[PDB]
Amino acid sequence: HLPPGPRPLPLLGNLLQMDRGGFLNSFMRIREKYGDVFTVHLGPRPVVMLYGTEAIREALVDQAEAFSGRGTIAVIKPVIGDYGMIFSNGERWKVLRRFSLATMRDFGMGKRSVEDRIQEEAQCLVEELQKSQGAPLDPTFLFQCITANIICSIVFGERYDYKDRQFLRLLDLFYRTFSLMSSFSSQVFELFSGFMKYFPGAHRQITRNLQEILDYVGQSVEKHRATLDPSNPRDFIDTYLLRMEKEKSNQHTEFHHQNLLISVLSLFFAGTETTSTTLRYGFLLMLKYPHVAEKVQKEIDQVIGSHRLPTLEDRTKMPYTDAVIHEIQRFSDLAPIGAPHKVTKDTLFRGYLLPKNTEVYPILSSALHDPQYFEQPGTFNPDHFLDANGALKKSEAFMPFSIGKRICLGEGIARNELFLFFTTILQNFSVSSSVAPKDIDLSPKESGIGKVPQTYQISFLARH
Ligand code: HEM
Ligand SMILES: OC[C@H]1O[C@@](CO)(O[C@H]2O[C@H](CO)[C@@H](O)[C@H](O)[C@H]2O)[C@@H](O)[C@@H]1O
Ligand SMILES: Clc1ccc(-c2cnc[nH]2)cc1
Ligand SMILES: Clc1ccc(-c2cnc[nH]2)cc1
Repeated sequence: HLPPGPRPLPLLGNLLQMDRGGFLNSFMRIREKYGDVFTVHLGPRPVVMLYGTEAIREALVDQAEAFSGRGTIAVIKPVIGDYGMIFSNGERWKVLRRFSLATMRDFGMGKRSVEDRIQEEAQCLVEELQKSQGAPLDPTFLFQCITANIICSIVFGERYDYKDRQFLRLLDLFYRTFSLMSSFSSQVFELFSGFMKYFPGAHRQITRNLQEILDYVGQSVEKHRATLDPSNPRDFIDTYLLRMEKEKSNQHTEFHHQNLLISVLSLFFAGTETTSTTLRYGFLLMLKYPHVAEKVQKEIDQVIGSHRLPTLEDRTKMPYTDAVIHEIQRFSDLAPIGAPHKVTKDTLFRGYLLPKNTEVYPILSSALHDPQYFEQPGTFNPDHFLDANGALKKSEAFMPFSIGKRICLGEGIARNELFLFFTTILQNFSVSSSVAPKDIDLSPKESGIGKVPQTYQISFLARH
């Protein structure tokens, strides 16, 4: 009945078939033995893994509803639980995703206003790197600044200065937490939290970090109440507050205080740590393959020039840069073991019966590195997204934002951020570092529920 897999042991589950290389390396080895759809017991819990573009789509697209449930990540479950639009299920999920989409669009998502804020934020970024004057720097903080300011403007109603001390702290917390979430420790914790939770570990520092961020969120929510004008909501929080007051009538409403706190935390995270991390890998990749960079700048020069601000319309006439960004996303592989799903009802899949609430991991990494769709999946090559004519070549295998009903809410804003921030930085600068291109290390610094590049230093030099 469940998909096949290695026989589990009492207590240990399938620990014996696990690998110290982490979940992804482990699952890859079990797949060779049991095929594309198989079962691994994480501690006592059966989890169905789905490998390859075809298996992943057959589930998340062809039985979209059955595979639309949300599973759990043990290490963020203490603080986050199943509140907000991301880790919720059923009517709460349906209500909060719809609410969040509608609301983000009211404050600009997919419209000229957010396009302008990204342009404005890029211009702030260029001015800051000119002040550095060649000098090598670690771009982690700035890449976080520029992406967080876009979501902050939609959620908190403001952007923050690059030297704001409380902004620095929050971004430090986000970076450290995403890495901690991605560490070998969190994976071991996913197996054995019932036992490990009593002891020191990554899981504890993650609860503390998330709680410190949640304090800031609480502060911001209170201050939103004080200045709340019911006929001009400035942002996501106000809009939520207004709906909250209106629905105090219903006792089973989803719009309560906890869903607000966690809704904001969810959006704040992931708007600080996703596009930001992708970008950071992008320029490490630009350091390793400078010929790719030059070919991007040459296309910038032809389509845009060296002075006007890039626009989203410019991307449609820039297939090569677009392909490069696709390839940066395919390679950097932000969410490898995907994100935990589960089936909402008893489900028949490839002759298997998955009982209701069975966890399901769509191994997105196996789609992004699918050999039937990409000639050399382990290598960074823009040609994976170019056809013979040099036009942008789409791929069903390209699912860095996943697919189906749970598909990333921020896909649009993330694609637009990546294009505008990437294309604007290379318009004004070229990049270099002490480290020889052949010595550039592309192995992840942490690989787990997220993928994080190695730390590096980089120089932004004006190009005459
Ligand atoms: C490169 C940037 C991003 C990537 C690669 C990305 C990727 C993903 C992935 C893989 C998921 C899980 C989908 C699944 O469960 O199957 C997800 C979910 C989600 N993302 Fe993103 N995301 C990115 C940026 C953002 C941004 C900027 C936002 C909002 C500002 C955002 C909001 C969300 C939300 C709300 C969900 C949960 C969707 C749901 O459960 O309905 N993400 N994202
Ligand atoms: O990047 C391709 C990948 O993204 C998705 C969902 O984000 O694109 C959706 O919109 C596409 C644009 O045409 C459609 O082709 C695609 O069918 C649609 O689902 C995935 O679907 C697609 O694999
Ligand atoms: Cl706690 C948390 C919240 C959101 C994400 C996310 C959404 N889309 C991409 N990453 C990751 C982790
Ligand atoms: Cl529900 C969920 C969980 C994790 C992520 C993620 C992994 N890596 C980055 N973001 C996204 C969505």
